[PDB]
Amino acid sequence: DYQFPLPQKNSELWIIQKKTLQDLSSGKQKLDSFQSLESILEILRDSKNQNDEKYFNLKAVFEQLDKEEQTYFLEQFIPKICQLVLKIKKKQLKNQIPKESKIYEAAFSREEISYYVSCMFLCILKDQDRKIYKDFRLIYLKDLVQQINIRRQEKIKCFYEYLKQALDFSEKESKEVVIFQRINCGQLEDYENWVDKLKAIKLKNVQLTDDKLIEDFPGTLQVDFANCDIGGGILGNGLVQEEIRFCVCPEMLVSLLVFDQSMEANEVIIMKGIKQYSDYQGYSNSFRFVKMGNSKIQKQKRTNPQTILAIDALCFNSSDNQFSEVNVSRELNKSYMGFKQEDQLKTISTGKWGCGAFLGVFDLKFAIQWIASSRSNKKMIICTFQDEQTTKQIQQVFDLYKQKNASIFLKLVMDYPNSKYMEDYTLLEYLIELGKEKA
Ligand SMILES: O=C(O)CCN1C(=O)/C(=C2/C(=O)N(Cc3c(Cl)cccc3Cl)c3ccc(Cl)cc32)SC1=S
Repeated sequence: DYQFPLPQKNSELWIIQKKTLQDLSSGKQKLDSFQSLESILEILRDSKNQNDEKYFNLKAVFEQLDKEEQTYFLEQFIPKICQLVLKIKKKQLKNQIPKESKIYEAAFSREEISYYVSCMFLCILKDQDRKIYKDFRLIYLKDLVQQINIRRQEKIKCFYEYLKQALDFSEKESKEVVIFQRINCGQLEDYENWVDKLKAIKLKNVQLTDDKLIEDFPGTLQVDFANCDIGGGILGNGLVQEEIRFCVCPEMLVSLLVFDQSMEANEVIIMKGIKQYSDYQGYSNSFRFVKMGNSKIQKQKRTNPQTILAIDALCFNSSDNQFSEVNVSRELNKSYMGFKQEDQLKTISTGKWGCGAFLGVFDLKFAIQWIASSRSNKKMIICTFQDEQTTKQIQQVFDLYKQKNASIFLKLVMDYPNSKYMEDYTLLEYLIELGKEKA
């Protein structure tokens, strides 16, 4: 049972750190410049050396602030977050791999979570014996590629926005519980086993949306298209679906602190009580932090906690056969083991799961999720992210196969690769051709 070392674990260094924290917390030490901050950090990281690039991205965010907020940042914000670190009572966090069919759950107060994100902000979360860190140091660090520095800078804005809001927490809000769950789901079923089990199952409802994002659907089981290492490149260069979600909902960062080990094929992660703190536009290189507004919808995102299912798709290469009975049954397991969780959340909010850098064919990832949600006895919302052609296709397929038998459906899908249509039909087109052929 692995335990992630909090700063106090190293009492030697903790002496120095603590000294410096209350030093700033009190107003004893006052920061006049960003240069001052940098030496603060170098101390807290216990680092001999020091060049300017180490904090190039942090600096860049700092300098985009107005003179008033730069003042605020150095005189008020940093000291206040040092105080949050000082409120920490734990010296390590537990990373347990649940036994078969059991759950490792870890719960925190909303404020406690802010204490830990503060540690990440001040680059003091590391396991020296493993030479593993879990804070913002790479993000702060200058990269050779400007786009990458922008992504880092943008992530920094999100975490800062979040931190500012964590300081203004009402007594009530700071006590609310956030919950992380590593869930072992037991025996993996194989292809034949699946085909059998689905004979009893009918395809359930699916809704398409061109222009909405997953988090626009509060009160659903919201999917994070996760890496097997939860968080993916959140602490580095990553800025696609999973990392973006961590960016706008930074409480998720703590999952990094308890779920060190890769998810196993029969594992899923659930995060409850997660609120959204930033808005954004774009994706990857175009991703930009956008301060959250005042509208009805914005107030809700900020104040209404959501529940999130993190499941990791297979990472394919270009030669892999995604339609193999082994690969399919694997994705059926993962999604269904995930979707069947939180049975009071009867709608799954999902989308192009594993179809980006993971090279998944979306037509098939759709079919698998539909089968999984159906078996789960849940409705599904699919976000196609402005893919007009796919939207049209999936709609048609839904109209042809809703309420139809899921086992017949699966077999239909599994024959595509062999079928005649394999050459100049996509999977969805092939399904349409066979759905229209019935007349
Ligand atoms: O498995 C994955 O990490 C990626 C799944 N995937 C997306 O999430 C895609 C997005 C996308 O094209 N876009 C751009 C986009 C936006 Cl911002 C708004 C409306 C439509 C689109 Cl396409 C995304 C924007 C936000 C989020 Cl969270 C995801 C996407 S494309 C794709 S494949």
